[PDB]
Parts: sequence; structure tokens; C-alpha cells
Amino acid sequence: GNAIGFITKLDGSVTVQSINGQERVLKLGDPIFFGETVLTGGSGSVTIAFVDGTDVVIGGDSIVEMTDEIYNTGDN
Repeated sequence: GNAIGFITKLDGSVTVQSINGQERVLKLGDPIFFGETVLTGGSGSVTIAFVDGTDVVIGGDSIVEMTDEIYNTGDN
């Protein structure tokens, strides 16, 4: 898997379920890859700055998978 973005802001309890269903803990500056399922808890808040130029923010006690709707590429 290729790293599609990187953490620039992070807060609360967070985890990411990589495409094997492997839950990895996230910290600032961690690489986000296409297909992982982010798992935030309580006061979770994360900013994933995509390597295309866009960013993203994840809420708390929320779950979202890093997909195309997530990573809207401007170039290609």
C-alpha cells in the first residue's frame, strides 16, 4: 500500500485498521494508506493531510475508511 496522506493534527484516542484488518495506533506524522479504516474514540480528532494537496479531518468516536471519497485527488 502507498501512503496517501500524513497526520498533521491529532487528538484523543485514535487507531487505523489497515487493509488486513490490522489496527495500528496513530500518532502525529504517521502515514495514511489507501484502504485503512480509522477508528477514533471519544475526543478523537485527526487531520490527514493528503499527499495530493488536500486535507481531511476525522471526528471522535467515529469510524471512516480511507477511500476515494476520502482522498479526492486533484491532479490524478
